[PDB]
Amino acid sequence: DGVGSSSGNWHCDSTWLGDRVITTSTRTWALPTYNNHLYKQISNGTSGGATNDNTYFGYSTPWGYFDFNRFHCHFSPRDWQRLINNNWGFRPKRLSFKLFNIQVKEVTQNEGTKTIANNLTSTIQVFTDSEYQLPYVLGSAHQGCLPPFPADVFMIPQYGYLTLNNGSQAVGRSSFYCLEYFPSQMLRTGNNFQFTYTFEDVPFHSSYAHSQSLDRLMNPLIDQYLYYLSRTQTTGGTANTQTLGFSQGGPNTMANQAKNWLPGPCYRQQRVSTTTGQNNNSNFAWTAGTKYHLNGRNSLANPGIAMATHKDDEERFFPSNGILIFGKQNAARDNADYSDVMLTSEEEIKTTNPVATEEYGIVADNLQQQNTAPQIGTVNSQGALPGMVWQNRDVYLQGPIWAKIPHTDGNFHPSPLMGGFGLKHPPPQILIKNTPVPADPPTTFNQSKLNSFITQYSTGQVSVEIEWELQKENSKRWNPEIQYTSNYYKSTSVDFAVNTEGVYSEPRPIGTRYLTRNL
Amino acid sequence: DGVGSSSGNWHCDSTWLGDRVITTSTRTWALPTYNNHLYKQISNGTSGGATNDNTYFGYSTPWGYFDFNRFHCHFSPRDWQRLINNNWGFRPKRLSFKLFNIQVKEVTQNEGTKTIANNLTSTIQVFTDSEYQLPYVLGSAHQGCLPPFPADVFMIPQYGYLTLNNGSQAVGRSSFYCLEYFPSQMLRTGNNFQFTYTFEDVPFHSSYAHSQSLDRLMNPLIDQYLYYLSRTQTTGGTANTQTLGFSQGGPNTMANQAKNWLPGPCYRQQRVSTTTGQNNNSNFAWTAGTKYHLNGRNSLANPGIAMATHKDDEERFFPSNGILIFGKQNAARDNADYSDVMLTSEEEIKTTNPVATEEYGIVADNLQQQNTAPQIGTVNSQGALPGMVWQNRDVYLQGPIWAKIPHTDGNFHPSPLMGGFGLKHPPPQILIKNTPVPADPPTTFNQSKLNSFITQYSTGQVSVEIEWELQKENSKRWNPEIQYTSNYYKSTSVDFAVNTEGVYSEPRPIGTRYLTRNL
Amino acid sequence: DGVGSSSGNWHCDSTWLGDRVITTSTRTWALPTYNNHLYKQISNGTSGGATNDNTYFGYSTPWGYFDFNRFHCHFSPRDWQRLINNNWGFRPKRLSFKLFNIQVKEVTQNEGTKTIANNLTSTIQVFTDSEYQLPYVLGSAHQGCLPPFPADVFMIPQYGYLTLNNGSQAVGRSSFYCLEYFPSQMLRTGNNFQFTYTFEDVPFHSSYAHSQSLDRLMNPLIDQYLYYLSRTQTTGGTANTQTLGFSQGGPNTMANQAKNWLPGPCYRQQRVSTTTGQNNNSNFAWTAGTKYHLNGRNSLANPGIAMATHKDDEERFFPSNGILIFGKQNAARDNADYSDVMLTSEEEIKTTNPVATEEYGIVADNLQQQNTAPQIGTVNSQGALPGMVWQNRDVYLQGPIWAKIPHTDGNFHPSPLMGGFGLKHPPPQILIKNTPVPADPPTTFNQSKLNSFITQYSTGQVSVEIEWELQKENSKRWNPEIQYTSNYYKSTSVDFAVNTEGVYSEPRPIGTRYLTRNL
Ligand code: NA
Ligand code: NA
Ligand code: NA
Repeated sequence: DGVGSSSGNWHCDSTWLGDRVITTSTRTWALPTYNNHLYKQISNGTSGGATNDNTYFGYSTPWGYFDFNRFHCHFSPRDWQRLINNNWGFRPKRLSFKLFNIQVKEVTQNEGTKTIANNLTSTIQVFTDSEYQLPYVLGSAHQGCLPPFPADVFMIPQYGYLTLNNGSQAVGRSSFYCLEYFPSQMLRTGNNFQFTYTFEDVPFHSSYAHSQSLDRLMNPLIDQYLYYLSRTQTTGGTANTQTLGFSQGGPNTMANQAKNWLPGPCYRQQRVSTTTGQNNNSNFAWTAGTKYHLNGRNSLANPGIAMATHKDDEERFFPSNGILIFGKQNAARDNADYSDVMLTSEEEIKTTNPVATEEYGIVADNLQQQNTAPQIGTVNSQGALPGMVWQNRDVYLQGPIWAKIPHTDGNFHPSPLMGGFGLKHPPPQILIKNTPVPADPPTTFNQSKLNSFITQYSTGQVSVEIEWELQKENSKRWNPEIQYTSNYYKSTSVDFAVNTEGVYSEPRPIGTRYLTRNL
Repeated sequence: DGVGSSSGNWHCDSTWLGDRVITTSTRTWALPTYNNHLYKQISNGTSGGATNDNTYFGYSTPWGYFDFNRFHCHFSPRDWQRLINNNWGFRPKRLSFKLFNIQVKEVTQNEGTKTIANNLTSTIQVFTDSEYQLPYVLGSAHQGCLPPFPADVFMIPQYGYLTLNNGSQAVGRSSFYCLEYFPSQMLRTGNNFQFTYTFEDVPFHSSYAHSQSLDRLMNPLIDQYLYYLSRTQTTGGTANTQTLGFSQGGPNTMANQAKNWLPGPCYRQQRVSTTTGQNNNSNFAWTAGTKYHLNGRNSLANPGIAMATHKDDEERFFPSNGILIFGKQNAARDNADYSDVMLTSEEEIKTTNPVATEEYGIVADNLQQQNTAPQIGTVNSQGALPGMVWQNRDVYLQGPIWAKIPHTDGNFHPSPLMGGFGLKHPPPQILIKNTPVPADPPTTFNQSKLNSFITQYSTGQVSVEIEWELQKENSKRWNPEIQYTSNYYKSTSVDFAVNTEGVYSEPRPIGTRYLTRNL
Repeated sequence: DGVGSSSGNWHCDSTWLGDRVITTSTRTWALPTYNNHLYKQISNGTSGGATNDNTYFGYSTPWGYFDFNRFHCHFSPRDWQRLINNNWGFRPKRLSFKLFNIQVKEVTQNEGTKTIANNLTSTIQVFTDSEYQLPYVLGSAHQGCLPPFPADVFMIPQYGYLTLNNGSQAVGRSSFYCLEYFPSQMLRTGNNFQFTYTFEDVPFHSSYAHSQSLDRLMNPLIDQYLYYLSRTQTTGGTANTQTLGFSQGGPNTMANQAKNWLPGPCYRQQRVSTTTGQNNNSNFAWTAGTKYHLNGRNSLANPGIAMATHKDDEERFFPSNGILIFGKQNAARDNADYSDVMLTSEEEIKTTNPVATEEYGIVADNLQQQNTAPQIGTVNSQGALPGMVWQNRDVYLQGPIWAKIPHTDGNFHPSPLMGGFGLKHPPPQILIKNTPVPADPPTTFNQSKLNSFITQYSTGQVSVEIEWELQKENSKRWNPEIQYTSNYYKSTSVDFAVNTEGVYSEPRPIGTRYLTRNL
């Protein structure tokens, strides 16, 4: 381990071995000094115009962190295509992480003149929250992950966290965490860091779409032996009185047939069209938003439980806050136009999951008698019911991979709503920080903590290797399947490539459900 | 294996060994040529009067299939009685299936004169969908199962299936399956077929009724140490003002007592009386029906989640679509009269499950203050809640046995709603078909597929043996239990026997819950 | 491997061992940052004046590459002379490549004042395209190879490639390649790199000229026993009528003699004289150029198939685009004068290959009869014919060595037309790049890829050792052979040496065919 010796090589590749695929990606990173080496209490109350739904109390820290919770951090577009076009499923098995070729640079600023040089003896500090003692900030769809394109140099995100709050104030249970309290490895140029991790057992992601629907599992050609109430009143003319008539469900009465299952849970969202002219002329994104109520404040149930984005022929419709939406390259942070973002679609699950913008179904609302007509009620919120079956939200090339399951007494189907794998012991948080280097101190002793430091930052490479287990497709479907494919005809540029300006871009969201499977 | 040698014997019997009972039944079957040896696209759209709730797209195939998913296919009435009167539970363990004494006959039709003869060299084809690659059509309560009566010769059902559809059209994900794509055993008279299967671990069916109710589990003689808000206002006369009074639940206030559990989930159905005069005079079977909404179309939640058919003393009431209904011998397929069908009753579960035609309970609907009286809301749809306990629908001698659990990311309490055992790997589908035998072809070559075949059908016997594990009763109940019993006094015929015409009939539905068990 | 230790020595030499000769050359190189560390889509359509024949779509990359596909990269002039004056042939067997004594320097630019210093902790990245997954850019006669003169420091070429295009647009099949996707070795000053490679079996290059011609292989002294049609009409005066006369080819009728072979294939090029006055006064270089037509665009067949540059006594003539042409030291890039370039000559193959500017031969063009005189057609394009024999283009001291045979279903005599050895698995491409080193990043996190980098470049030495197998000459020719020789009389400077200015130059092209061989 010396100044003149590399401490690691560039490992970027993918190998397919059978029921496994191993991805490996390396990137060059840059880490500045955050918070001026300080920890700062940050808060936001209800003063000014800040609403109560957005209050918070927490801290910003001088630390940065590595994040690769995004599929494109590991799969190239072509690899993603190889995965989704041929496998009914897949899942993470184990990973290796490495930090190397570290270099700490210090910048001198005198008379407009700026010079940067190495500080051969400075160190960075690194450690993993292997015992999950820090607030788990990963799994919240934050920016700062390794770039999709291998040639892009990225900046390391700053670590910050939240605790309990009451307005802009802290409460008795509010917790303060000092990351310097943890043992951490100190590396100088020449030193490297690495660790291994094994994923817990988790189900394969459903990278397939159903080629059958819950309400169409019977034999088209045979009647049931079971009967259903088919008539409640006579029909012979005008002397119509009450009676009781029963019939057997059959090919023409599939909606009446007795069935064994029920569609998945529902939490109805407001519908909105991509054809603005068809929408009400008001600003309802928030006022008509589907939300949950937690201790006084409201949050969008975004994207909320997995529901079909729209029913047959209505591609223009989508749940106001019930789908993942990515931005196109350079889309504005605020009020970006529809043509600057990319809406995803969980259309593939219409097959088992209720459509996100409609009722779950209908229930009786009273007791009918001869003097009281029967009444019905529309169900727009339907929790788990015995016999329900459903699918989870799909995952995307540019979407999240996993999330830490909250440590609670209970929960229900812990599949992270934004999509992905829910893990009790997810990949550990990897914290990194440039060690503060005092600028000359006074010549006579003083109690005060130093606050004058040499200006510096660090850079180096990072590698992440993940082994994935594949669940091969075993279909007897005779006719060809749907497959993700590149466009055929000429185009100004190549999809999933760089610009004349060297800018890489992801033209569209790529899901995972192309192959089909029976129910 | 020769023309003159039987390839199997008649095995029909039952043996009880302790915590096991083995059923064995053989039947004679007949298989015609279906679809003229062809596969046909079948569809039903929204034209004519066909409603959208009944649209579909699928295929009919030239294949038949064996089905024995009906308890009476294995248990004789007496055996069913032996089972339900002495065991708290039971479940399937393993099975053996066999096809033998196969004979293919061809029929010649010339001048009104019809003759049938053997075609000693023809074959039938058989195979099991052991990898569940075909749409699983069993578990939809279709007719065509082996007959309850051993002497009845039955016809084999034709196999057909459904895929996705949009009206009467197919969509991109629609799948087409060719059963000739699968390896299959070909048998001539003299050949036989057989296979073995083992049921996955599954809970014992609850063949018992609770002799206690969820709201009556306390000691009748002792007060709780816990208190409840008992008074909100003074009582001394007319100067009545707000106050706070607390009391301890006790023998006379069992409805107020603190309890540990909640009744099972609810999805309220409209009530209907068997005394037509008490019903509203309108045709509400469908309009007031309890349904679920899936991709644009509605289906009856039939019979839906398990709920008590009626409360105390109301045997005349039942959920419009919340109970299994069987027909009596020869009941019409359409608009059969009440006296021609047999309604089942889940009355035994009033003990833990909400009554199907009433509310789950009551919740607060606002925040009361001195100027605002408290308001309440009736709950008619209640999904899973921590602390709930419930029972499943009972199974019946003439009811279904199992159903394949849909292949989905999630589900909740996968007990098939029509009743029975939910299995991830249920008994495989057994497909059978008579091999097409060309009638003379032209004398000079022609591209076209032959469409002229010898007319023939097949017949033979089929055996199914299933081993069931019994959960013996261990009750300390002092007084006698309720038991299913034959009627004592004279009758025109014998229940569960044949007619003067040789017709077998099942006079009533026979449940499984006679013995009792504490909560 | 340290900052103060050399990681390799200077190996420049040649050793002759018998049927082998091992060349070894080392050079000092310099590598700048290319494309500002970016990948850029580059294109050229049909707008402005750009013709369709020159359209293209591809990418420029931040990578450089090593190239030594030029004989003078390995053989000194004297060594080349030792080779060509004594061997009938030779070929590459194996090679060793090495990168060492690497130094990365960073340049600071403040107030017109420029300073360069070491960046002891920076790295370069290197890797070989050992599986031929990148577009093979070598073998296209590009500049950037190691210099002929060992003392010259050279600049490393930038890597770029082309894919399919339609005008200036890309198409569906267009491919984008990221070199950071490949595993690569990272070296700091002190680290080194190296690899070994073995050439596939390939024929010896024909470093000889034939001392016999295809049409002169018979015995000068003996008649053939075979006859040929020698007369078609009588000769006795004016009563001349048709007849049939046959004769035996002999010493005076060698042009009529029956022969076993045919001259090599032909693709006639337009002739041009070095005496401008003898040329047509028009600009026909392109309009009269010999070309091939591929998907809408035309390319010069340059130099095209191997054909003799000129026939006897016409050294002044040459195919407009059918010979290799090198420039003299400092010849302009555009419109260089005839006296500034050096034309090569494949004159040695007149012996078997058609002359490049004349017909292949003559064929019948009709069916002659007594009323129809026979007609003939001149053949200017003649593809492979049974019995043909030919020679390939010679190779030159300053010419290319090998080319990768295109991966296609078929091909014919895959000897690269520009000259050299055609290999299915040629020496791998060696890619190199300076790793980007971020200049200080912002102090608060930002999504954007860094675009501010420290200015730097690298330098070091490179070694290439190749082992060549020689095919010794075994001639019984009595009289001396032609040999390449230095001029005898006084001259201003020494051929193949430096200037008074220190500039090395190659005064002339040196072929390989001096010794002779019978057919
Ligand atoms: Na694409
Ligand atoms: Na009876
Ligand atoms: Na010379």
